[PDB]
Amino acid sequence: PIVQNLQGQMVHQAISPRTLNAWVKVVEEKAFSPEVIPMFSALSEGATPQDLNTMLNTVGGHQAAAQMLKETINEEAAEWDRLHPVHAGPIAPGQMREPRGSDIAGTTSTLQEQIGWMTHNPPIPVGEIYKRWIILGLNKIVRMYSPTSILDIRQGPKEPFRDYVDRFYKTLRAEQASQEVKNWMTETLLVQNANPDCKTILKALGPGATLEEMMTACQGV
Amino acid sequence: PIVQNLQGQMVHQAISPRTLNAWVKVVEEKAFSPEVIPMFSALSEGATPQDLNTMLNTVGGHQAAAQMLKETINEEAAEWDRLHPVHAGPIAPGQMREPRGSDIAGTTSTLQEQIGWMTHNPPIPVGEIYKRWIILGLNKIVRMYSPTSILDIRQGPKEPFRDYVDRFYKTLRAEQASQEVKNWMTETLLVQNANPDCKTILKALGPGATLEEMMTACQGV
Repeated sequence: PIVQNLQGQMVHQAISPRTLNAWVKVVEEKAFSPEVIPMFSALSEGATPQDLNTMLNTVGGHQAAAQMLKETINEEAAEWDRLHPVHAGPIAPGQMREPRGSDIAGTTSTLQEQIGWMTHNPPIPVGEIYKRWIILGLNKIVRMYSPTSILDIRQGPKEPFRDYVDRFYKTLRAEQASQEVKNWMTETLLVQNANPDCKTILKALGPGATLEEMMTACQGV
Repeated sequence: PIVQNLQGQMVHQAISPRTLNAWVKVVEEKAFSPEVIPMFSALSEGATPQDLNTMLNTVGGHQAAAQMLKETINEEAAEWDRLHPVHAGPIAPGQMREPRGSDIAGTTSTLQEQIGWMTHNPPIPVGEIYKRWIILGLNKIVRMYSPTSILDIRQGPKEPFRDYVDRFYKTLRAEQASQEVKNWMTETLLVQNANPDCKTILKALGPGATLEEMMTACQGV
């Protein structure tokens, strides 16, 4: 991340060892469950591309996931280069140059360049964009590692309704379908795959019932 | 009660023997069920404190209930004396004096005093206040004699829903909880303690369903 020294200057600060160890635990203990994605977003808060690559080195041990991440990052960098062509001409002395795809990801750039790019009025977030590419890669990995399809999430005969809803929504978050498809799933498949008692109650509740009403009517069933 | 003679004067009339016998039957045959309270209110309609004490003599055989009634009446009389201090000074010749706690209950007062106190423009009801104290005592007795808690009123596997509702509301009337607590009971516990089929139907009906809708949806179940 970026901090301020006693002179009021922006200086890069390395990720603390225990934050890196928390990220390592997340990678090595959660088997790329969907919750890995928010946690990363919390653990890389306000990070620099060098810090993001340091965090990615933990994923580098997982060869398949690391390869998927590298493919996603390369594709995003190519798209960024395509959408941000290198302008030919004079550059203002007070304005910094435009980083390339290999520079925003920190493969070739230096620390001072990223510090200057991130701290500006208005700021151009390179760390945030690299983080978004990382999150895209992580979402792909979570989809790859999902053990069950949403069509296979069925409420158990004695399973409480809240646990079934939690499993259903966790699987839905893992699968990352289209928004309309997700809405159709939450409206139809959740009722369809419930156990007979909750299914009867939800059918009696009618279409268009909110999730709160559904969980209320099935609370102790 | 109070009637009018041929001269247009208010004269006390004794309670008829069959009204007293009806009250005796209520006391001795209904085991201080909640319905004893409305019936008393019907049987003592427009009564004088002497008449109310005559009716209480039937309860005097039931030692515990009579003691509870006497405690309630004494407490109410003490509160009445506290809230109605005896004024020191002149009294208007045309205005009658203020009865005390032992006088409104008819322990020390006479018949003519109560007749004059009750018949006035505007009237000051002493019989009605004594009746309200009696009803407080009777409510305490009904609470004491209640055989079942409201938490123990559960619909039978083959019991019709209307009978379960009647038992539930009778027990609720016996227990005399706070108004908010009673509302919570009628909204939640009635559904909670129903049998599985009616419970499923009521859960499908949703929260905030009126009692009429609940009894309609469970009519033949």
